[PDB]
Amino acid sequence: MKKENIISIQSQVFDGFCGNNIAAFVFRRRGHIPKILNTVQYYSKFKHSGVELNSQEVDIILSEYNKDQEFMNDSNIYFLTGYIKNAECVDMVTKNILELRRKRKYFIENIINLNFLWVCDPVMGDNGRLYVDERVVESYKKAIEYVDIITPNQYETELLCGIKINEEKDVIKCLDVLLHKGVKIVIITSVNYNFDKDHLFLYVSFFNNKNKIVYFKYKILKNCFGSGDLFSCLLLSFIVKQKGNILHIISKVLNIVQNVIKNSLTGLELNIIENQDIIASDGLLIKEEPVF
Amino acid sequence: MKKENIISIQSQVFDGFCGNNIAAFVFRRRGHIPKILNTVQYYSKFKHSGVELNSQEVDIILSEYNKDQENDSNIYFLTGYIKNAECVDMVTKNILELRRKRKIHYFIENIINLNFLWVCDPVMGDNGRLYVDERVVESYKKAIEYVDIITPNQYETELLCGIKINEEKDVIKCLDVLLHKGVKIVIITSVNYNFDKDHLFLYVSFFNNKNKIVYFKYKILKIHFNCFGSGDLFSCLLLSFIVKQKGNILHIISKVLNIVQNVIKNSLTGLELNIIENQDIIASDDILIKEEPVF
Ligand SMILES: Nc1ncnc2c1ncn2[C@@H]1O[C@H](COP(=O)(O)OP(=O)(O)NP(=O)(O)O)[C@@H](O)[C@H]1O
Ligand SMILES: Nc1ncnc2c1ncn2[C@@H]1O[C@H](COP(=O)(O)OP(=O)(O)NP(=O)(O)O)[C@@H](O)[C@H]1O
Ligand SMILES: Cc1ncc(CO)c(C=O)c1O
Ligand SMILES: Cc1ncc(CO)c(C=O)c1O
Ligand SMILES: [Mg+2]
Ligand SMILES: [Mg+2]
Ligand SMILES: [Mg+2]
Repeated sequence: MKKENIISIQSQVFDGFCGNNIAAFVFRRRGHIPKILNTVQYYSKFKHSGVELNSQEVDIILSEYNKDQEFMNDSNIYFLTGYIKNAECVDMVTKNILELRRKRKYFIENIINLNFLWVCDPVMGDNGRLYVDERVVESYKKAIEYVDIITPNQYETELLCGIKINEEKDVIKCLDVLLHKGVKIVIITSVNYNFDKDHLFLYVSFFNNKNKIVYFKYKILKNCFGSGDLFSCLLLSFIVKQKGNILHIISKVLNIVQNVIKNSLTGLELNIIENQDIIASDGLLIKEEPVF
Repeated sequence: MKKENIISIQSQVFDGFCGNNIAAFVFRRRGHIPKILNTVQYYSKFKHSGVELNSQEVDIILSEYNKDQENDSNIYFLTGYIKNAECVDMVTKNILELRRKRKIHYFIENIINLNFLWVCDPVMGDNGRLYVDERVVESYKKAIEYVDIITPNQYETELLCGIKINEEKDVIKCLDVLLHKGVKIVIITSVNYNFDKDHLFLYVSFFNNKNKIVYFKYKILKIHFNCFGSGDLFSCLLLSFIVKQKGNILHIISKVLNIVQNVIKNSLTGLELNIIENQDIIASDDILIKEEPVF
């Protein structure tokens, strides 16, 4: 039984739930022992007072991890990246993940390689507001080539694709550009259409075991931030442990997010702690809808 | 019922369990929602590669927190690993500002003030050696009078009091000193006597509801393992039981200790405590270690 290594490289906040405040606890609560790298430490998602890791500090932590991993070819390495605020750090994270892969080189374990995965949540913005540089945007575009699974929201997809999304045809072309860049699975977590405001759509795409590409929509009804962060870390925990069919995994993840969402209306944050037994669950639905 | 605020000011590591990697999860898994300020981000307890907040960056976080409370909520500080003396003073200054801004100053409710606690775990060293900036020892001595509950190991007790502990009478002098400097509850988490090599002793002291000092000890069979952080586990569990469970503090200390011993017993394998695998016992509310008086 190869040894599980999950490395989660994201934001941390003094007050609230986002980046690694969600992911570190969801992982641990589900039986995992994640390595944690905090890219920033902010007062809260709203007051970005605090401290950022510069690229050299990222490289010092990550290089030490590559030192322990060299010659130690007995483990499955799983990177989950989210909020990185400057493109040098994004470049440095990418180089370090890349240098690890070079040393150690619809079921999810034949779409991608469970010995080594990079799951990139490309936290750049939402709904017209942008948290990073146009430099960070081009850094992810250079990194997509090396990413196993990318989980942008709709806005972030527009940024990496250079394509505004107004109807489903734009989504398909968007899924297409990211896939031909080398990403193995695209999930666009939420796309909202002008003509259906009560609902939002999650799309997922990938080549099948016959070199043919496949699309699926998930229709969900509607906000508190951090749903995307919950979604991503929940996705890796299902993939690496349960394994099996990705489209089943996604429904199961959606089952948990919705059920936590249902309790975080009385506030502004998600109720990560009040619903921790839900977060630790099986995911028991919204069934895939194929797209052409 | 008032809003609970727990603020854990400790270290963070990339790999392994110490400081806030323990306390955040312990707190969260027990249904609290700690605020979290990582004082350092190191690769591991043994590889202090990484970044350390300076005292201005500590003051940025905590002063923003003080602004949002200048109310109707109980405030519980837990401080642990802090490498830098000026960062220790800035934590002290800010905790005191919060005390100043609200005119602040065996059932635990009658021993301490559950409106506002500073539980100071003054991490400085162990087994004869020191692991902090050396001026940090002076900075924790400045803080003693301001601290409600202080939980040093033996060596840190010796540092704060200026005397070496070789016999029980030395433990009592140390408990007497720290209590008379104004701490409400002193807990020396382990003492190793050159004459009882198979056991560890934990001591607790305080003034009871009659303004008489009492001293209790817990005799722990020394399990011979290779992992640290049980002190961090001890202190966050202590706070959690104090603010949720309340009641008899000596009971609270027996329960914490049992949980700690059980985690250690399922962590004889490796070099880190097996927090995750033993998270369920950690979540709990088998008593092998029990208090005895010392007089
Ligand atoms: N109003 C809503 N009601 C219920 N579920 C929702 C709602 N909005 C989002 N979700 C769920 O939350 C998931 C995350 O969607 P999304 O809004 O793209 O995350 P995000 O936070 O914007 N991405 P990021 O912050 O960059 O990591 C979706 O896949 C839905 O399952
Ligand atoms: N070898 C051991 N056998 C049994 N219990 C132990 C052992 N070491 C520690 N403990 C328990 O853990 C508690 C905390 O240990 P202690 O060594 O006093 O904390 P610390 O030294 O500040 N932190 P650490 O770095 O983990 O040693 C003690 O009070 C005991 O309950
Ligand atoms: C600090 C920080 N980290 C992560 C996210 C993504 O939810 C956000 C924005 O929602 C954020 O502000
Ligand atoms: C960073 C850090 N945090 C906590 C501790 C002790 O639990 C140590 C001691 O080894 C440490 O180095
Ligand atoms: Mg946690
Ligand atoms: Mg997303
Ligand atoms: Mg301690």
